[PDB]
Amino acid sequence: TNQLQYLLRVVLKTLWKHQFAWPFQQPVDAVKLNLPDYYKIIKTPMDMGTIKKRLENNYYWNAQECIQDFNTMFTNCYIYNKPGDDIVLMAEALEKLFLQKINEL
Amino acid sequence: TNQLQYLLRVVLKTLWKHQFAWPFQQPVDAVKLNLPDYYKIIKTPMDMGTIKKRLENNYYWNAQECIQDFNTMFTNCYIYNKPGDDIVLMAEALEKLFLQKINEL
Ligand SMILES: CCS(=O)(=O)Nc1ccc(OCCOCCOCCOCCOc2ccc(NS(=O)(=O)CC)cc2-c2cn(C)c(=O)c3ccccc23)c(-c2cn(C)c(=O)c3ccccc23)c1
Ligand SMILES: [Cl-]
Ligand SMILES: [Cl-]
Ligand SMILES: [Cl-]
Ligand SMILES: [Cl-]
Repeated sequence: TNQLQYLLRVVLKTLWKHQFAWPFQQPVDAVKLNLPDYYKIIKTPMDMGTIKKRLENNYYWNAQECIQDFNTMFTNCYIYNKPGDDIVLMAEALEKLFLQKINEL
Repeated sequence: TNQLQYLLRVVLKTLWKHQFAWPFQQPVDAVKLNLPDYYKIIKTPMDMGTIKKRLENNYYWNAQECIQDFNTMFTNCYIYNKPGDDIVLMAEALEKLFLQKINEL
């Protein structure tokens, strides 16, 4: 079974319908959210809308490159936000689901 | 001074750049937010993205029709949510600003 295909049809598909997914479906808009230094602190922004476009448009060399984009999404969230913030609890729940889907591949 | 023009160039513009505006810039997406009764309770959904489109596309008969869309946006929020919810504090702050700009015509 092709792993990029699985990341698109299973992993992304599963994360996207999760009740905590909506803050991660598009780039963090630091201007609208009034987030100071977000772009100073987060040098490589990432989100599942960008990942979806990259899967649909042949961007990735391999599955590991797409997995590291998911991980960049999670770690950006942990780096910027304080532990126990709602957004961090949401990211952690999605990351657990992501790991479950990746471990079944 | 034409009131619809003022609603577009001053009132909407001022609310839109407010730090609490981003939840109101597009329709409430009840499936993504997991609000499984929103459309049963809210029969006339409204948001500032819809208002912007209506102002830009000649929808309104007059300024009172547009002001009632703003008011529908606020009252939808008060009807659906708990008093003291974050979204309600945000709507109330925007509504104060809206009233300030409307009172200054
Ligand atoms: C410009 C937004 S974005 O493009 O950047 N996306 C986005 C959104 C939230 C994000 O954080 C989520 C937590 O934020 C804290 C700010 O307090 C939240 C207070 O709000 C309550 C939710 O209210 C809405 C939000 C969006 C949307 N719209 S919608 O289309 O229906 C949604 C499906 C609608 C509502 C909403 C509107 N009404 C009128 C309602 O009656 C209502 C009733 C119940 C539930 C929701 C609503 C982030 C984000 C992502 N990451 C990775 C970060 O590290 C991060 C770090 C700091 C702050 C934010 C983030 C990104
Ligand atoms: Cl999807
Ligand atoms: Cl969960
Ligand atoms: Cl605008
Ligand atoms: Cl304020």
